[PDB]
Amino acid sequence: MVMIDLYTAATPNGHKVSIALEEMGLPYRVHALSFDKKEQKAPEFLRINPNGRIPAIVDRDNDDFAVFESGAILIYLAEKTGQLMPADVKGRSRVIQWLMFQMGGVGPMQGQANVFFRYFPEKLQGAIDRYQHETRRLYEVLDGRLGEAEYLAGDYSIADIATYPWVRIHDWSGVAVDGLDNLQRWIAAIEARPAVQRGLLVPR
Amino acid sequence: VMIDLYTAATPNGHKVSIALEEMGLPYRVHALSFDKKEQKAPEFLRINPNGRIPAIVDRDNDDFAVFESGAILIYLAEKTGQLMPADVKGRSRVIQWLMFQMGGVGPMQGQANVFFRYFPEKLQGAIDRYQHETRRLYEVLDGRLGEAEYLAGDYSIADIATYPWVRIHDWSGVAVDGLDNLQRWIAAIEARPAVQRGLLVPRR
Ligand SMILES: N[C@@H](CCC(=O)N[C@@H](CS)C(=O)NCC(=O)O)C(=O)O
Ligand SMILES: N[C@@H](CCC(=O)N[C@@H](CS)C(=O)NCC(=O)O)C(=O)O
Repeated sequence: MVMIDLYTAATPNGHKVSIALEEMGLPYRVHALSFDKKEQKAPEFLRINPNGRIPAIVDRDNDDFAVFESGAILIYLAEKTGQLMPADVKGRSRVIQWLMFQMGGVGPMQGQANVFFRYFPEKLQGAIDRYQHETRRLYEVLDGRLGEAEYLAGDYSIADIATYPWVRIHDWSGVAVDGLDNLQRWIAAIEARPAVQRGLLVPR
Repeated sequence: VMIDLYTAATPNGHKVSIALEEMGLPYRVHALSFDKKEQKAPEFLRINPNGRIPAIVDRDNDDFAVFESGAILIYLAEKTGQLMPADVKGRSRVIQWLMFQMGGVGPMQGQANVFFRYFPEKLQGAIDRYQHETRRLYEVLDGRLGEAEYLAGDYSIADIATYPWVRIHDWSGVAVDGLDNLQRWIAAIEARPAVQRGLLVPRR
């Protein structure tokens, strides 16, 4: 009955969802897409995510309902299981606020830092600085919030799960966390979770 | 009024003023002047630690603050029962297309604006990257809009999030030509009285 099909790859956005699945204890199976062979752009996959990116899930127990966008998947799974997002109005909204901060801010900006720092054909220092500086500013917003609360929305939630896999690779992006003591505490706490350790290994 | 709206005349601010106008919620406008750096003032950072607009304070809910346009939209829809279905699949479709906007259209078209209009040096590579990526996202929107009248089926907060960005495509240097479904959707939304009102907030 219960089964999530997960279409993913070893990237921060993929790890968001595998971490969530491991935390929640939901049965799932992994379809690891090869970017090398453009499998994320194949017609059969566009039927599931028209954007042709990972992650996406198909919920086999819900008439093979497709969900794309890591943040939407996290919300779907949290509502499905009642875990990792409070049911009350304020608690729920706080989670969604920090989740949106990740989806609109941390992920896209740090991703562009990766692009210009590591992947772009030509070296453009102006673009590199823009994104590394913007990522660092966002990290400072997180650090400030984590001075008032143990996790972003209070208790650990899908907002922390969305954000951690990006912060985790800050060195790859060329962004330092020096001086960010609250963020560092949070990094240490999350990386110690067994579900997080298991989720980071998917796909293998 | 029940809602205090902190905003400025940008696509992200227009998402929320459009939403409030569609829903018939009374609100008070606080137009922040970036010229005087009002969005970096400590009193505003208490509401949105990221120091950006839009943000709201819901007077009807113990002065609860909500930041991030996408989170504000979900909050308002849940408060009013408007512009997002109650059922599992219907709700999720809205959230998926909302996340597509928040993580994709907004950030990518915003970077196109930066390199095309605002960056201290002309970097044709960067301009091309974000204009091409924006066009690619528009084509995905166009495809979906062949399957349904609006992004999630019925008109919803997912359309309200996406329209203020598509509306300014020319500023970003990106064409909608050849995208007949997207063009149908642009025309249908621009014809809505509440959209016309929301786009005028705040006044000069
Ligand atoms: N906002 C989306 C972004 C997903 C995304 O950027 N996925 C990347 C890998 S981390 C991808 O599939 N890239 C392959 C491609 O664009 O061809 C989400 O969070 O799910
Ligand atoms: N993802 C955020 C983006 C907010 C955002 O970037 N707002 C801009 C105006 S559209 C802003 O406040 N910029 C002023 C600044 O960056 O200082 C949201 O949708 O609320």
